[PDB]
Amino acid sequence: AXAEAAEKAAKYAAEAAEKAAKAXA
Amino acid sequence: AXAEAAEKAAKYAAEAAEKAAKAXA
Amino acid sequence: AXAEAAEKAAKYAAEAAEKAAKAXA
Amino acid sequence: AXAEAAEKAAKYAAEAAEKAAKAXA
Amino acid sequence: AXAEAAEKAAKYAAEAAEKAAKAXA
Amino acid sequence: AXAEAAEKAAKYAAEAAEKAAKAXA
Amino acid sequence: AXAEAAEKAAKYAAEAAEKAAKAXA
Amino acid sequence: AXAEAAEKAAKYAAEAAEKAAKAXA
Ligand SMILES: CCCCCCCCCCCCO[C@@H]1O[C@H](CO)[C@@H](O[C@H]2O[C@H](CO)[C@@H](O)[C@H](O)[C@H]2O)[C@H](O)[C@H]1O
Ligand SMILES: CCCCCCCCCCCCO[C@@H]1O[C@H](CO)[C@@H](O[C@H]2O[C@H](CO)[C@@H](O)[C@H](O)[C@H]2O)[C@H](O)[C@H]1O
Repeated sequence: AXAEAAEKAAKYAAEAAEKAAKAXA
Repeated sequence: AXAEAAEKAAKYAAEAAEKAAKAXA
Repeated sequence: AXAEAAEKAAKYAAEAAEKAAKAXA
Repeated sequence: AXAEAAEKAAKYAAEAAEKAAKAXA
Repeated sequence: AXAEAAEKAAKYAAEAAEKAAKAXA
Repeated sequence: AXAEAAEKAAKYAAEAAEKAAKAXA
Repeated sequence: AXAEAAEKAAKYAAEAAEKAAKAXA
Repeated sequence: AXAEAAEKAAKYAAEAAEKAAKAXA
């Protein structure tokens, strides 16, 4: 359960960062 | 470069959490 | 959409923090 | 106090994000 | 500079977890 | 176990950030 | 101590935002 | 405006944290 929650958190962050990266591309 | 670094780090963390979730199962 | 995703993330975090706070209550 | 502060911080972030999501309509 | 700041945050998190671990010991 | 796992993960993150700080220099 | 740590994080955030704002100026 | 708004919010957060640090002392 803790691992799954961490994964969800990390995926949220990765998606947010990807949006920013695309805006700078 | 900031956004790319965040994205890479976050993806790594997501993969590590996913692997832990699978191992814990 | 970015604000909506942030709201969902923050609610998830709040739910997890509240469960931890209730365990300590 | 740590868990209660975390819960308050997450709730503040959720309220801030919700207000932004409504404004951005 | 970003790596230095990230390192301090991670060290902070490590010490916070250590304090909890010691209380649980 | 939850505190110990968090401590271990944070130390790993700290080491990774340190390595990046050194590499960037 | 937690307030002090939070203050350092907030100051870091402020300076990072200032960096971006100056570049956009 | 986005960077400027983030800078203002972070400064507000830093001031709030500083006040808490001084009060806790
Ligand atoms: C309310 C929480 C708000 C957290 C906000 C985000 C993080 C802010 C970090 C502020 C600066 C932290 O400053 C950092 O503190 C940690 C914990 O004492 C110290 O780290 C200390 O513990 C770590 C972990 O065992 C050791 O690896 C290290 O050798 C030791 O000095 C760092 O040397 C210091 O640079
Ligand atoms: C890759 C990003 C990772 C971020 C991780 C989470 C935050 C970690 C914070 C680590 C410690 C930061 O250390 C903090 O740095 C900021 C930015 O230079 C400094 O703050 C500086 O800018 C602020 C904002 O204008 C001024 O109010 C302050 O007078 C000035 O000193 C703080 O005096 C220092 O205590």
